[PDB]
Amino acid sequence: RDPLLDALRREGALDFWSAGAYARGVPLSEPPQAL
Repeated sequence: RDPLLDALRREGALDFWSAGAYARGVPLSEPPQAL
């Protein structure tokens, strides 16, 4: 980001939702799908 007006809340939270994505091991990077 560059203007960073509100990203620290709304995208800051999304950056740790997407770290597990339904707390399911983020399927597209889970070991059974080999990255």
